[PDB]
Amino acid sequence: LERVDPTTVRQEGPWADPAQAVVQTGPNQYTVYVLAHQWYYQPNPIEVPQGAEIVFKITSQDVLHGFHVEGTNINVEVLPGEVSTVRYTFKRPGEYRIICSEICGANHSNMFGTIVVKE
Ligand code: CUA
Repeated sequence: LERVDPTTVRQEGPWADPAQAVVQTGPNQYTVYVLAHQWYYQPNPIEVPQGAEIVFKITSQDVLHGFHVEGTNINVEVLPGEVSTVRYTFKRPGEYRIICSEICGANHSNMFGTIVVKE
């Protein structure tokens, strides 16, 4: 179980700088640091190449959220203080919508993100 301090995730660690969310870890491997907030996803959009192995590292800076990418088998809870790891390879270029699968307050029904998969 990979744990982090939710009260400092925006000040230190790999979720602190949104511009550095996508890190290449291999020739066709990328780690993506996703930080869920009430009520939006950091970063937005997530930009990754087609056919690359993506390792999502997702955590929350406040409450329980969800991270479900439509058209995929990605569907995980996002707990404050814990890192959810999801591995996925996007076969087709285009845009994939992230939806929050866990009720998280007022703007839950509009908490959407975007993943743009480049050819
Ligand atoms: Cu985040 Cu519902």
